This record gives sequence, C-alpha cells and structure tokens, in this order.
Amino acid sequence: ASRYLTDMTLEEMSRDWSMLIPKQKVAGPLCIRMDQAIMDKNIILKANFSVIFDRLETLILLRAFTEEGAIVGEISPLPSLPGHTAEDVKNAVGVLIGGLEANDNTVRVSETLQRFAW
Repeated sequence: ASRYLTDMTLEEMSRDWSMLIPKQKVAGPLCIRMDQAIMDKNIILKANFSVIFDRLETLILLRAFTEEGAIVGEISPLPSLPGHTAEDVKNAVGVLIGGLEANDNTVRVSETLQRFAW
C-alpha cells in the first residue's frame, strides 16, 4: 500500500491561506506559490510525501511556515496531477527557497526534505 510521511499536522495541511502579495510560478508539473510580502523571517519547509517500499516517492504537498506557524509558501502538483520526478521536486524547492531568500528570509528544510535532497 501507498502510505504518507509528513512534517505537517492535519490542521497545517488542511488550512486555507492567503498571500498578502501573491506570487505563483509553474515549474513543469509543479506549482509554486509564495507571499512576496514576507521578509526577515525564519522559515521552515515542511512536506507530505507518498511512501512505497519504505522510500519517498511523490510530493503530495509542501508548505513553508514561519516559526510562529504562518504559511508563506507552497508547492503542489498541478491539478491535472501530471506526476513528477524527484528532480522536478528538487527544482521547485530551489525556486521557492531562492524567492524567499531574495526577500531576506532564512529558510531551512525538514528532516524529511533533507533526506529527499540526495
């Protein structure tokens, strides 16, 4: 069976959020959203991945959170749910990290993503 390993709580994954200054970029099979208003924060990237054979397979959802718990960024598969490679995920994360860091934020990633990184 396909299972799911996530850094996020049920509430964190379900929450609706608005960006103060919306930015949305599509990069291949993945959508990247980030709030252009956010600056000088410590941000943590948290992800939910499907798992098969005890290995991380596809990204279901990634959200970027301030330490206080506010969502400031998101990566999700396109609605067509095209399906993607690990390289697609790594590219989309780099794009999000780049944008956030350009706005003077400090970005770190979860243990789940660290592991995925290689």
